[PDB]
Amino acid sequence: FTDIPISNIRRVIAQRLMQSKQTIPHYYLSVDVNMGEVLLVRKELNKMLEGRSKISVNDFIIKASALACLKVPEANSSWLDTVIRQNHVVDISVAVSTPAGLITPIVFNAHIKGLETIANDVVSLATKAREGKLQPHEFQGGTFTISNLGMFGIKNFSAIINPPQACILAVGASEDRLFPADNEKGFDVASMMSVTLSCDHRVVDGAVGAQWLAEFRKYLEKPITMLL
Amino acid sequence: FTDIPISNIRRVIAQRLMQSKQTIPHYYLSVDVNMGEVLLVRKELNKMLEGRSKISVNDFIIKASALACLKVPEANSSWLDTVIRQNHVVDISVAVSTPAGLITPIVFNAHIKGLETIANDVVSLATKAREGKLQPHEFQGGTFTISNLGMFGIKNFSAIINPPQACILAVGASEDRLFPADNEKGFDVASMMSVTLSCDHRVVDGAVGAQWLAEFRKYLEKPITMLL
Amino acid sequence: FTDIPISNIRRVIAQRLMQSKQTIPHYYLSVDVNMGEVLLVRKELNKMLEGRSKISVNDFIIKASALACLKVPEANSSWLDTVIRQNHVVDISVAVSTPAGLITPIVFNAHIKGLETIANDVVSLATKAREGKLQPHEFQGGTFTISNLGMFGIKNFSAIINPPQACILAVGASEDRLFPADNEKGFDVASMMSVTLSCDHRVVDGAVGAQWLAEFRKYLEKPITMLL
Amino acid sequence: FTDIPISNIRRVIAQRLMQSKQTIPHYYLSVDVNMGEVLLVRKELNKMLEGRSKISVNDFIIKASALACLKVPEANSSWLDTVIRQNHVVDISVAVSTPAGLITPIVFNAHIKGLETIANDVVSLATKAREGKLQPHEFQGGTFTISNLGMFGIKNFSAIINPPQACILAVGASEDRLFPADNEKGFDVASMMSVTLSCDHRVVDGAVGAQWLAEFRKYLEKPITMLL
Repeated sequence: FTDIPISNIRRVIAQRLMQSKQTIPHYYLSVDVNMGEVLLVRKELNKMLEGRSKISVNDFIIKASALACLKVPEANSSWLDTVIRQNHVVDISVAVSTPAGLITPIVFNAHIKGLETIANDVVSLATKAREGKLQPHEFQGGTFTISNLGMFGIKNFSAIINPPQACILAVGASEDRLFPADNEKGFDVASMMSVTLSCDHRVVDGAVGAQWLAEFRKYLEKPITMLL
Repeated sequence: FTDIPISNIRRVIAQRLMQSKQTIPHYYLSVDVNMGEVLLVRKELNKMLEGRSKISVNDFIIKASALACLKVPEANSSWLDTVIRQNHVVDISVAVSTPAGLITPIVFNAHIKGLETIANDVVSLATKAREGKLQPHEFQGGTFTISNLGMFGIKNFSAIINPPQACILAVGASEDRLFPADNEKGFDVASMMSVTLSCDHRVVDGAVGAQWLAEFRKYLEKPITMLL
Repeated sequence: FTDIPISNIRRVIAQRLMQSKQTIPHYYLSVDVNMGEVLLVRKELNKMLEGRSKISVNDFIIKASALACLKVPEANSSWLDTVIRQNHVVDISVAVSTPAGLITPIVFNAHIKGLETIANDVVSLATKAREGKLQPHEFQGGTFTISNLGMFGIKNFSAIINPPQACILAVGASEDRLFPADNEKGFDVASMMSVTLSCDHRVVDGAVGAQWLAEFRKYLEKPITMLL
Repeated sequence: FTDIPISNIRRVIAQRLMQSKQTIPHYYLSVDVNMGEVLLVRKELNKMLEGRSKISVNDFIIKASALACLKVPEANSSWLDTVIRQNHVVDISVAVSTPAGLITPIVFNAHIKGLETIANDVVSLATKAREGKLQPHEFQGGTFTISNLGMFGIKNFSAIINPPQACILAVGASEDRLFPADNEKGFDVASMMSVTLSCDHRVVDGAVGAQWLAEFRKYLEKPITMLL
């Protein structure tokens, strides 16, 4: 065997994860979201952009998460052992994997930023994270975390809540699945994505988490409804 | 009601599980593996064995897990609060259910043992576990654990990491599922098995766990690649 | 005529060949191996490798020889005039032709090394031999030797046992041959490769040599059996 | 490794092999024998025997070797450094593999013994050799040796001359091969068996060895000619 010394950064991350799993009673809720309309809308938006920017699926996911957080503010809360702080702004931390570990750059005001602005912010913060130039205020804080591992082929997974937040959305890969249809063949093909929200049961109960996931699924399945 | 006294063995097992769940920040990643090629290869190998031995699906799973651990040594590490011990050998603990409880006989050097050797070792250790003659060195230790409940009809499940290891692979049942295909019928039938890897987030982050699962899936979906 | 002085290296090689042919009672056994499945598996493995490495037929031959040596340890012995040293590990010397003569770089632990590892080791040692950078421990020793001359079109040949080993496998070229089959045409085409094992009759008798060749032929004719 | 002590019997056998390969200038000649008529005659003879005895292909081979030795007495000689002893009787040593090694029970007067008598003698001597009950005169001596390894699948092999004899016939496996014919299909299927005669070049030169092999091939290709 080989003993690799633990860095101070890794020790801090491990201590944060220990604190989260010891003080936050996690419980996980998983749903499936149909992504055909999102893919069509994304293709049309990318065609219209004419190479000025590129809209990714994670941008749609971040926007839908911010809007669902607005609709269900309980998922946008924090437990402080005396009061439940209900944040009125949605600062979406985005999990990014770098050679030094996992870091969470924050897209601030994702509930009011547009898809192009969100995409540009995500690209800029990802480049900063990969280059190791992130400032502490750019990754400390936030009210809701999104960790997307679909690019690695994960069907679904359950993540750890980043304190002091109340939820974290774990995003898996999009795969084509067969579904019943009232057609001659008897079936259709739909590109579905499995998302698992890990909730702090002190703040978000089962009904509230389910309502949040339903709102998120509705927003993704009808992208034009993000205009409302 | 009836009060059943707790044996000392059960107390030790419960204390170990408590220690794992309070000191290891578990997080779970699940994927689906196509098992048709493994079934075909296993049938051919069993036919050429002519009754000298019999290879089970768990032997293929153990071999694939050992090779994936070689490819991604982070899943073959341990957290010792000062250094991360990265084991260079793969000793696969295998969960076996006996009337006295759950025990974990260890197949040593599964990364270099062949399928016949793995199958014979598993059969011998399972018989020893069921008849209660396991020596402490034959079930204490290991670097990676595999718990298979597919024989009981479980679709998938999330296990508890056996300390001080960093991961545990939970294997469910293999079932036939319809999938889209470019044929006249529009679909095909493939036997998939869902596997859920529970990882210690202090050692294995999401990207590393996903990479491990991807290598494991590749090894199982093309068995000839285990020759590499 | 022209008198070319004999180098000391050539004198040493010639003296070793004298010692082998004078003290080792060679006897040779030849078989034919069908290589269609080996070629198919090699093509699939190379396509999976995506250019990271390239697997040659000699890698399959080395792996099969190592596994056959495991199954029949008599071919993995050495005569020491008082005891028969039966080596438990398989170090395969590989005959490499360089402008300075014939050299035998050793692939250690070929019985546990995979095909990709064996291929990489063979490529590295061949490059070192061609550049004249081999260290003495990298070509002195070994338990079993493989000399392949199929690249030069040799149908079959009988090699000289490298002392103090007990056997040497001489591999010829692979050619398409017609064989009877139960089809409409009455025949089929198979790529067959002829190998001649030269054995020390003190250690390996005819039945043992034939058993070794049968095991080697089975391993090559069904590559999936190399996983056992 | 493991050092296996050399038994005195093995030392004697090894010393005999040293003496043979050091004092006898071996040279090897190979031919192919069509065995369709031998198989047909053997089937008819076995059906006539009605279970009283069973005739093997090795019995035909022994009879043909004895008759060929009668026709060409040079292969039935011995070099004694002063005279060439030309034996007028044909005592065929037969190579038998036993757990203790290789032994050579002698069928005396095979040139006058019939196929049934030869088969019974071979069976009895093989049983005695396997049970370790052979007397020294039953395996010491002989004028010509036959070593058959076709049962192990060897295509062909070259054996070591047992001193002080002048030749040894190494018999390989019989396989179906396609050969041109003047029929509609353009080919036929024949079961051909390849034999390699190793000759002492002091006694038997190339032309004499070739004549012996031609006589042997004729005798086997037409069994009715064994009556002459």
